[PDB]
Amino acid sequence: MIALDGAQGEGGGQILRSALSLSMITGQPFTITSIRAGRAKPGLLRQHLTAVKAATEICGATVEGAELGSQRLLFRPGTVRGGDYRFAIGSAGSCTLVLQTVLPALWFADGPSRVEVSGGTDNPSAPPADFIRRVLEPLLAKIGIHQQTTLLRHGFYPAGGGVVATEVSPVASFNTLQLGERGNIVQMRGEVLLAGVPRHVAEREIATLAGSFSLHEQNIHNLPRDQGPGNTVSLEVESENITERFFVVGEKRVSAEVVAAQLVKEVKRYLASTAAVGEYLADQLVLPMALAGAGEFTVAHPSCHLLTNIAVVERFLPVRFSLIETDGVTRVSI
Amino acid sequence: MIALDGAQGEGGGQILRSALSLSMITGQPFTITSIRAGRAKPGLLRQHLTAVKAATEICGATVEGAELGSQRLLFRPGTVRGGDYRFAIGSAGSCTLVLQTVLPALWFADGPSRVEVSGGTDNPSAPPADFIRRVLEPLLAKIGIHQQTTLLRHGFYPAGGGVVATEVSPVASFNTLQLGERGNIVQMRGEVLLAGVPRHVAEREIATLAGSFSLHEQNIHNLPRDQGPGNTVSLEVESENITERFFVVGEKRVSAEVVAAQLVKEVKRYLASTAAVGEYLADQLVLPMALAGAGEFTVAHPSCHLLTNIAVVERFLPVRFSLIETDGVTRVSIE
Ligand SMILES: OSC[C@@H](O)[C@H](O)CS
Repeated sequence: MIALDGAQGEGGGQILRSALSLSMITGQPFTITSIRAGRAKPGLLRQHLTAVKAATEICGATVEGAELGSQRLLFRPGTVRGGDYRFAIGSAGSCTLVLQTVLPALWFADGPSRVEVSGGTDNPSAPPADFIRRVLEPLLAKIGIHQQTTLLRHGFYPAGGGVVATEVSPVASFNTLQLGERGNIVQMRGEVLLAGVPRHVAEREIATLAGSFSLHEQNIHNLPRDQGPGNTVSLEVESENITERFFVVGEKRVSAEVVAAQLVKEVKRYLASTAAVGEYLADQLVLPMALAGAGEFTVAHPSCHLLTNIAVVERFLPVRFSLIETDGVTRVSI
Repeated sequence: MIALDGAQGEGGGQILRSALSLSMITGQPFTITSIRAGRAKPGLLRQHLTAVKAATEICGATVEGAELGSQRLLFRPGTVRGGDYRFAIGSAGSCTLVLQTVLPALWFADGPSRVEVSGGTDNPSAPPADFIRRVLEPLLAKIGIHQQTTLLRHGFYPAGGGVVATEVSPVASFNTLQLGERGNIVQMRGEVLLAGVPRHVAEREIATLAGSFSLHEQNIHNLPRDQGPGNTVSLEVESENITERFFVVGEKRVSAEVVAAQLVKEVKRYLASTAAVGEYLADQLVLPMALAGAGEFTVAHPSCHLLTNIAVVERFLPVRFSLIETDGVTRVSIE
């Protein structure tokens, strides 16, 4: 029984989701207190409750404290099972966050699984569901993890409606991933996703990307208007050792040029370091690498989220992380 | 103009307080948006406003957005002035947070200064005002920074009422401070402060510390009932190369033994690693070494607070921190 203080690091939902995952994998139960204690609406909100129930269902846990506003939670996992799971988060609800809770555990399930989640997929506060398939999965495959995500329908905040489905197989063995240098840029590509939003908005965004970067491809993907309004712009940087993809989800009163220019600045900050992975992808490689007992990547700067994922992993798993930050590059390794 | 998002890293008052200090010292103005945006009560609160106000008063600043609830502030410092100031936070408000906002700028003031603040000195959520003289100041003195704090009266949470006074002289020259290893134990000293709490409670507390450590001294300090109720227990670990002091502020209905065991726990934690400084103290040396331009320390683990301080510092000052975390300890060095 691990006792977690939910007020470590940035002190929000990340602590809870990472522990839920690690509890399921390791079978170690846990209690967490001060869940989001300083936030406007403190304790477990409806989205956290959704994540806890999904976890509960895939491993038959026994739970105490799973109620709105609760600041305490006790989770005692059972055996992780395979099979066809369908969850509904709806609302703002990020698909991504349910998936990040349950996917790692399903890697240890007793058989293959399929996880369907309906809810938001594209929201300006966080990387879209599309980041799983396009950036995360190919690095999971090299670690020896079998996970294939399909966006079946986008749900653009504030609208829900999106549909994501991931197929997963139990891992046989973990490989050691070693990322240091990106390597030379092989190609960049820009894509605009549109649903119920005029075409010219994608032509302008694509032209702002094209003003700064040489693009191998300039794609405009139009979705059915029933999924809109929505606009997402992404830029892929395929280097010799890694493929990264950066995303800006467009907001209601923001213009095309401002959405695009935020994307351009994020890409130039990645290119300005020699680090192989961006901040957010760095947070997601922590667990799979912990799980393999070895591996490394470079990230520009350690972040609070990186520290917190590392701390929660180290409570459940006997691995230790080293962090050697020295020349505008931080090497993260087992 | 330096633009800061106040939602980075930890997302709270710390970012604001360090940018105030750094803007004053260097003369660089800044704006900060999304001040405390995720919090229960977001943006500028009373305590934050008291800190912007004291800062505006020591340097004659041009300020926009200094209001309750604002999530945006713009601050354009004038010349830091030496003089004698008095700030009242009252409430529970901690004197340390005002002090930590103006003292560093006063090291670059055009003459000596004296800061007096009134408000809370001893609260369960943070090291007492007493940490400044007992811990930090000897260290600032080796960095070439001359300041001396006095506890004139204690204000124990949830009451204010305490008074702290600091004297500062502008720095003439910075020095490189290098902390590696703690070195060997030299002595350990226990102390309990009481205000309107039976002496038996202090005795119990010293006797629990005495149960885990060899105490070279064991003082008990009774304050007038005036300043209570309150009870602060502390334990100093003087090693050859560094001295630390860890404190607990006893909470309303919490046993003597439970107060003291919390304190034994933080001390054994610090002694479970070979780092020279605990997390809190490492957070305090970032700015002063950045200003000297060179320096290093070891801390067991990097925390969010430490990262936040280093990133605000590197936005204003032409320095870069390196973090080498390897065998249970992190070396933090500035270049
Ligand atoms: O834990 S010691 C007790 C003393 O500090 C008072 O009860 C504070 S309100």
